Amino acid sequence: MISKEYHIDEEVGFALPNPQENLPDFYNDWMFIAKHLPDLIESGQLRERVEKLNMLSIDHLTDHKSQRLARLVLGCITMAYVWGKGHGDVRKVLPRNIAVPYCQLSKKLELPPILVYADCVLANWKKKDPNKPLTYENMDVLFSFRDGDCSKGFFLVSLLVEIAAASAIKVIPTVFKAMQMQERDTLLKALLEIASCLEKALQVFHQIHDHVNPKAFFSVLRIYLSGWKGNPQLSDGLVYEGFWEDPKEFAGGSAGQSSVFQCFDVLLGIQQTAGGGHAAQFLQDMRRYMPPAHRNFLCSLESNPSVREFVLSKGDAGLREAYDACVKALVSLRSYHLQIVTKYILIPASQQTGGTDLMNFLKTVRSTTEKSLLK
Ligand code: HEM
Ligand SMILES: CC(=O)NCCSc1nonc1/C(=N/O)N[C@H]1Cc2ccc(F)cc21
Repeated sequence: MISKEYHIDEEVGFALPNPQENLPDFYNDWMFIAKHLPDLIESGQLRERVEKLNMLSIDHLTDHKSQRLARLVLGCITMAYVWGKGHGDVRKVLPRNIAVPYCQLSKKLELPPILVYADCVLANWKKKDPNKPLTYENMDVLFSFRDGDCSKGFFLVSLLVEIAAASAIKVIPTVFKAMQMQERDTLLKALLEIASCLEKALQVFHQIHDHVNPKAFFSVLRIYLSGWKGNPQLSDGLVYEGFWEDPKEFAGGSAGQSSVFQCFDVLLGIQQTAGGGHAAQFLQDMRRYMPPAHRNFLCSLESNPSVREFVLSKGDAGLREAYDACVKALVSLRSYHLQIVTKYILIPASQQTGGTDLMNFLKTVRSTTEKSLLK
């Protein structure tokens, strides 16, 4: 079993299990704004209401779940304040009374002061009925931006792919213990289970089409998840007033900030973060947007002996085929992901070189996965 320090749940994996919905009464002013972003943004009163906040201390966020909720709350409020109605008028300064506590909490959790995948997917959910299982119909998100923004479909399908992958993650200690104890049969079984689970994760991905509309994502939801690293709208980044004097750059939310695909890249010896290209650079930089416990886990998998080199050294077709099934499952996820990028970015953008450059980046990562096949 995985060590408690890494914050990996048996059921939900890298997701925060049963995350908090309500903060203490102390932070009701934060909560009212974040719960009513659709109306507040539409009516153009969000920014005024953010500006008229008092600075609330982060000391009354006592445990990890409450601190994670606060990040999600302040994260969503921050994106609403920056992007406004999502029509091009941007705020270049985040006000003192929200920026300071958001930055203090962010330093405490070792995350950047911007909404990340870990906020808006991994901590942004609940069960409708606690006695029923983790399915779309029994689940809801905690926070959305605009009416018709498809954020429930968008965040929960990502979460459900994330949860599907958790079943493979709990096998990882079996993989390594089987290698050191020279348990061939155990290792093969473990690889066939990981492949099975990553194949299941692809079928969960199919649900995106049912619950997320292309126009709604591209025209609205993508605007609010946008960051301010290399963004012409905020050339120099965002001024976090009273915490830093100069404006800081931070990347927007992405499932590239997921620890799932990186975890199995590392496990399988798919050297994605090697080579020194844009792919490698991006994927390593994205680890800074993961929770510290999760990047520590990825660091620990890299420190372990190579599964790839173990399977190559044995002259064992069954193990090679079980290993290739895991790699091929990752290739399939990435192949399917490209089709989603086509539907959800490329076509809406055309209806409105970067598009070619984007697809070639993703194809490079997939090509590096494909190259790790043994036969
Ligand atoms: C509306 C649907 C989606 C769109 C339009 C989309 C788009 C993109 C884009 C443009 C990138 C390149 C990185 C960047 O520009 O920051 C990317 C990377 C990535 N995406 Fe998505 N994505 C979607 C859904 C998902 C989902 C649900 C997952 C799985 C949870 C996922 C997994 C990944 C991963 C792991 C990367 C990093 C590159 C890699 O490892 O292949 N994406 N995505
Ligand atoms: C918002 C923006 O422009 N980000 C930089 C470009 S990457 C991107 N865009 O939009 N979606 C992206 C995605 N990249 O893996 N997966 C989707 C799935 C998901 C969950 C949370 C999130 F916050 C994003 C996503």
